[PDB]
Amino acid sequence: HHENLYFQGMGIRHIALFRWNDTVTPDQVEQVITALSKLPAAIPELKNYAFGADLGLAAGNYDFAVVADLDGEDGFRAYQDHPDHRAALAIIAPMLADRVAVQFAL
Amino acid sequence: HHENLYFQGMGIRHIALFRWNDTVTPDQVEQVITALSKLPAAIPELKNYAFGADLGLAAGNYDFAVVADLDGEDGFRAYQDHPDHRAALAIIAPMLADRVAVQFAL
Ligand SMILES: O=[N+]([O-])c1ccccc1
Ligand SMILES: O=[N+]([O-])c1ccccc1
Ligand SMILES: [Cl-]
Ligand SMILES: [Cl-]
Repeated sequence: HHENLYFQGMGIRHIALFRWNDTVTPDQVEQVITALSKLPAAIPELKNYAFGADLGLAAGNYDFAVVADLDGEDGFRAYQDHPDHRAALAIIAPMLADRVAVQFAL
Repeated sequence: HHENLYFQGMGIRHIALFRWNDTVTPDQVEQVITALSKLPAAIPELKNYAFGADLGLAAGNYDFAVVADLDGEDGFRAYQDHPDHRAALAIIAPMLADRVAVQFAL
């Protein structure tokens, strides 16, 4: 919920889409929401993020999206390596049937 | 490249990630960029969009992302039905090895 961004170098939009496995319960999705909200890896290079559960509007969709806007490849690497981020990946990993990602220049 | 948004109802972030088939050439990706830029289905409910090719930063990523922020399910449906949108889907469809999508509440 922000609010104009300013990148010093190349702005990178990271996206990951998740498809849950059979293991996953609504409370676990709530856990993922809590984790993404409190472990955001909010380094200065992370300018904006958004995430949420699929709204059920299209047959065949995946279940969940996370988007993170990062200032530069150095920003992106620092984000990947940040402890918050490794803790969040850890929470999600056992829940995944699939994950597809792209990073593009914003 | 905008710039604070205002939704009258529920803001919906649509995301689609594409994985090209063997058919696809760099010039065709350029065609997709041109199409998404000139056929955006820019109804009043479409508040913001972004799209681009994957930057090659992570082994196993998909090839291309499009993101569209829509005001309400009525916005989302009007967008799906807009001629620009049907023309863009038409261009992309033959190029796809896979497509994964989510819509979430922004
Ligand atoms: O890319 N990811 O899979 C991801 C990104 C941010 C937080 C947790 C997971
Ligand atoms: O969701 N999509 O596949 C899509 C969205 C917008 C423009 C073209 C294709
Ligand atoms: Cl943080
Ligand atoms: Cl338009």
